[PDB]
Amino acid sequence: RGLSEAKPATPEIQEIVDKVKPQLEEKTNETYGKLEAVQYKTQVLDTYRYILASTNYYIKVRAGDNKYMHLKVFRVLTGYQVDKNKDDELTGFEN
Repeated sequence: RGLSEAKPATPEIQEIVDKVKPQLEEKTNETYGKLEAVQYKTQVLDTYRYILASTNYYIKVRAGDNKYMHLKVFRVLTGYQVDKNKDDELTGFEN
């Protein structure tokens, strides 16, 4: 269950964070206007050869000025860490 290398984020990662934002807000009881999705890492759990599914995303989202969060999305939000800084490496954590 090794983690991928830190890759720059893409529009699909941005849409992933946009679609899991309601779950994040329901879990934190706080509304977020924009999550910029700075970077992301991937974690393969089972086998899907080319690419379709069976993966965990660890996305560093920028919520605001000096306000970053780390999201763990399976697309169901399985985890999150609040109050992270820009240079914090994305690491795996229990859900």
